Amino acid sequence: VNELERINCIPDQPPTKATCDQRGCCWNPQGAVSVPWCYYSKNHSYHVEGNLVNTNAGFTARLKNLPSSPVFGSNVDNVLLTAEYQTSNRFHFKLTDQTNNRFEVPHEHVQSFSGNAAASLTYQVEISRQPFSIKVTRRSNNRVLFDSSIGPLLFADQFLQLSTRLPSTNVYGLGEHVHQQYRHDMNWKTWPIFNRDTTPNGNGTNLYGAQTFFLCLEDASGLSFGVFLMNSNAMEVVLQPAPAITYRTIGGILDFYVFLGNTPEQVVQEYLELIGRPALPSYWALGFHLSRYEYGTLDNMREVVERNRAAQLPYDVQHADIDYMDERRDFTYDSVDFKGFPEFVNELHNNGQKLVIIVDPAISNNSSSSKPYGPYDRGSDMKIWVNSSDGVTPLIGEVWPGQTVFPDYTNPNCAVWWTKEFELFHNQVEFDGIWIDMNEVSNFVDGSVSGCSTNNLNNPPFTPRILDGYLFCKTLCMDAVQHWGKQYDIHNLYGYSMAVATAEAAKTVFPNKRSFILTRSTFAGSGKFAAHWLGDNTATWDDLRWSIPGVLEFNLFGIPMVGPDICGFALDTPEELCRRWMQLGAFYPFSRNHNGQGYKDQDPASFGADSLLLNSSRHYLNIRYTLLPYLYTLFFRAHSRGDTVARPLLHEFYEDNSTWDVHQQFLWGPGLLITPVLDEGAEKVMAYVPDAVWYDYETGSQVRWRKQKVEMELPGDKIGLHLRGGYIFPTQQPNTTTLASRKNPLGLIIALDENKEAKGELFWDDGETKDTVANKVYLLCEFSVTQNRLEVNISQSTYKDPNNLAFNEIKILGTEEPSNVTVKHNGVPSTSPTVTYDSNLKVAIITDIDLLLGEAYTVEWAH
Ligand SMILES: *[C@@H]1O[C@H](CO)[C@@H](O[C@@H]2O[C@H](CO)[C@@H](O)[C@H](O)[C@H]2NC(C)=O)[C@H](O)[C@H]1NC(C)=O
Ligand SMILES: *[C@@H]1O[C@H](CO)[C@@H](O[C@@H]2O[C@H](CO)[C@@H](O)[C@H](O)[C@H]2NC(C)=O)[C@H](O)[C@H]1NC(C)=O
Ligand SMILES: *[C@@H]1O[C@H](CO)[C@@H](O)[C@H](O)[C@H]1NC(C)=O
Ligand SMILES: *[C@@H]1O[C@H](CO)[C@@H](O)[C@H](O)[C@H]1NC(C)=O
Ligand SMILES: OCCN1C[C@H](O)[C@@H](O)[C@H](O)[C@H]1CO
Repeated sequence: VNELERINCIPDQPPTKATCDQRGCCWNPQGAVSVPWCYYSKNHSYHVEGNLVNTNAGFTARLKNLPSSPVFGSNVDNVLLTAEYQTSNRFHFKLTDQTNNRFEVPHEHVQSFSGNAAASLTYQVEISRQPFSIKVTRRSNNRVLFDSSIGPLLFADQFLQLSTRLPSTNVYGLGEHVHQQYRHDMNWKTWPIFNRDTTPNGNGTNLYGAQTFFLCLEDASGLSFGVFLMNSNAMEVVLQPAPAITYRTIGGILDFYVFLGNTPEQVVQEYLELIGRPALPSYWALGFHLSRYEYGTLDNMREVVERNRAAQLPYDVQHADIDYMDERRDFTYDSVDFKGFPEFVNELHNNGQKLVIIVDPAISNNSSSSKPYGPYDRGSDMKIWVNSSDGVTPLIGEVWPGQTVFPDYTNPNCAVWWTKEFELFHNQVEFDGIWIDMNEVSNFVDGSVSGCSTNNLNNPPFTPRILDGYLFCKTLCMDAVQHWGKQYDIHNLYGYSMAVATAEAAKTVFPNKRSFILTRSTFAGSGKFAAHWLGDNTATWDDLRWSIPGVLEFNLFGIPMVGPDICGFALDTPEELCRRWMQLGAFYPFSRNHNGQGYKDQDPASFGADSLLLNSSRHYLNIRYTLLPYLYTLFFRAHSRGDTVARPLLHEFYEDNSTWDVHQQFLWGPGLLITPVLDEGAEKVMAYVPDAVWYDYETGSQVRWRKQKVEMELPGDKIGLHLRGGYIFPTQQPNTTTLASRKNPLGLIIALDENKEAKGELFWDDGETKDTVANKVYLLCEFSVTQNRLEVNISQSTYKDPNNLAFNEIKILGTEEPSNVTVKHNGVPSTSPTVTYDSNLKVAIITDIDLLLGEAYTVEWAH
């Protein structure tokens, strides 16, 4: 046996022969570090009984267990395999108990499959019977993608395991963790998944959300595939250098989806087609967000707001953390320390800004006739709390306000209760969006105020290697009861159900609007309802570096609006770290500076009205705002098609194996390469320049570099930003709010490829109405240059912006001098525009031009 293919048979304790012999496994302690001493024997597990049965969707098989004896509880001796050829590029199979129904994730988006197996499959499926294995191979080249034969199927009531071989070590995904790198190098590694309030640090623990999806790039041709496990029980994913991946969960069923694509982007698209594509954000939520834990008082918050406005910082959103509340209680504000809160929200709104308020799931149970607490009284009347195991007494835990009950957002009535709470509170404070925190769900006591009973749910046969080693640690009892089921099965779905309910509440509080929801805890599909932030990081250079894989991974997961706390939540931030972080932060899809309680100010203007940090921050935030039309269009593509927004180099440059492990750089979509300085003291970064034409964003000049590692010179006020030849970038002259910026003239940056061609697009709608896409109320146009001609072509034209918008500048990069430029509108000339040419940089700027948005034009020149 090859040692890299040994599947660990003692995942639960240090390995010993006595245990090994007792489990019927193989013993060989001679291997290298982490190679399993005790591993499963070749014939251990299930076999197919009888024949496979063709069905309309695919096939079923009956699986039978070769009689072993209990290790992690009751074995399931008769297992049903059901396989559905759902689409040409999506395969679904589940392993269930033949004789008993079991817990299955009640996903809000994924539906059951009905009717017939798809035509023109890109994959073929093979079943072996003695012993059972399942294999999925790519038809075009016979590449084995999924292959469970490396290990057994284990299917006990509270221990389910399946492994698959992998065709490469280019493996990306799984969460929520701090992986540190982007590519899983497949050395021996276990990643637990169980939603938990814990620090995203170098310890590799389970964090706030649960994401089983991974993507595998098979080879340099781009051919890629994805695997998703639809399971919400505590689990761990085990990676080894075979290469192989094992899923090990403590409940539910093994419900697997396999996705094939021609490129990594197609895998992501196929995955999001199944679980749900991300919500199109409000355009304002694409601006800069400022926040902190404990301004303490409204005067303090107002002071920070005011110094940043005085600095002319682009700055759309102010968040209000739990300090705004009356003693940290939802749906109240502090009438002393936040006296005049409603007038402040008026001032924000008058200045074109928005207010997002934090809300916690926990509701104080402290209500008397003397002092009534409305949210608690109303929720108690509606009977919408999580109950203890008796099924009828609301479970009591403890969070910020003291003893608390927790809403059962899996109950449709709880969304009606929650909605009414927000409508009532909105009458007092006119917030614009909602930040849902602590929704793992996070509890200051273990399980409940009376702890947790000793039983198979709170104290299961096997516990994955989760932080602290017990399931109910800093959360609800596992035998707590909700409408969807027991906490043991649905713990990982709490924040997901909270996002669903909060979206539902927004249909009433902000009629017809997207608003903005930011969530901490997620499950697969949470991006349909919410943005995400990476949690309570620290102001260290390690945290800055670790943020890039975190953002990339959440883009795989369909949560493209994701970012960390810029400058670092915990700790006072050093000026140099915060300056570098603000430079990079300008380019996170979610861009928020947030700071923990008690630490020194880290809002940009706190560093000084004429500090290098403030000047640089404003500079790069203005570039971010200039490029918002391009970013917004990327979000349109994420929402409508399922493309990523922050994109790894490898998704565009997979033919080049030097991109496969790049994680210190990333792209906005296909065209914009972002290269931060990420090292303390550094004024350079070692960077990779992919195989394309690149132009410096600011000067427009073509770099000499191509398909090579470079030492990019980046002084204290610089981040690397390059535009890819072949792409046209729509821009809008910036201002300090998107309310104002959206009224400004537009521009095009044409970055020419080797053949002097480029293409691009622009999506434009009202920026706020929900379902402008489903209802087809938008503008979509396409730009294409070849090679003495720009064509502006209109493809969807059901929104005309009443602000009279037009392109009034075209920048062309990598071009010989354009002469005698003409503008035709629907073939009719024409107005003669101004052209400025830099012969040294090879940049032309066309100005004194007025291409109305939503109209077709041709712009021609000669050389
Ligand atoms: C938690 O316990 C409460 C009672 O404290 C249950 O409330 C029931 O609510 C339904 C639906 O509104 C009513 O028709 C019942 O009459 C209520 N029962 C009682 C005994 O008051 C609630 O169902 C429980 N929730 C869960 C998840 O089990
Ligand atoms: C940026 O937006 C501001 C609004 O905050 C504008 O400052 C306003 O616009 C017009 C000038 O055309 C004035 O009548 C307003 O009084 C201006 N200021 C204020 C304080 O309201 C500004 O024009 C915008 N500028 C850009 C670059 O688009
Ligand atoms: C792991 O956690 C401990 C606290 O449990 C902390 O002190 C330590 O710094 C963490 N390690 C890393 C590598 O971040
Ligand atoms: C409940 O709130 C009241 C009103 O402020 C307070 O006096 C009392 O101590 C609280 N009870 C608990 C259980 O802390
Ligand atoms: O347990 C503390 C609760 N919250 C944790 C969040 O992750 C953080 O962003 C927020 O500032 C803080 C106060 O609301």
